[PDB]
Amino acid sequence: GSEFEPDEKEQKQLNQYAKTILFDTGKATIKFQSAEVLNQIINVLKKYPNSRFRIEGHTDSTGKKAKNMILSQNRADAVKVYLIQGGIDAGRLESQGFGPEKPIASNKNKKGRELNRRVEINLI
Repeated sequence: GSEFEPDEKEQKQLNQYAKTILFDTGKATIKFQSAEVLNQIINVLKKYPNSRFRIEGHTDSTGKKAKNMILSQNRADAVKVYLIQGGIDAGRLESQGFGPEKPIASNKNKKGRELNRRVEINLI
């Protein structure tokens, strides 16, 4: 569209979509329920064909950190590969796992850890 990059509201909405991307515990496979929202994310990304995005994988702090790193990276890669197969230019996308390194809430209860478990898709 007429905007090179998504505005702040659009960026927020993008991550609201991305937080609904769910994985089974200890797994990095895209579940089918994520298909629709990923297809919608593809729709949004296609409106900004020259903007670049970092797909981020985040876990809660439970379990060993090194395993969380690998898992979060592999979930981010799974999301990127899906987006690429869905028509997004590969050169536009980076994928990076952060493990438990970037919490947005406390890891001391279920509510906070649920917030910490997320995929983000951030404008670069």
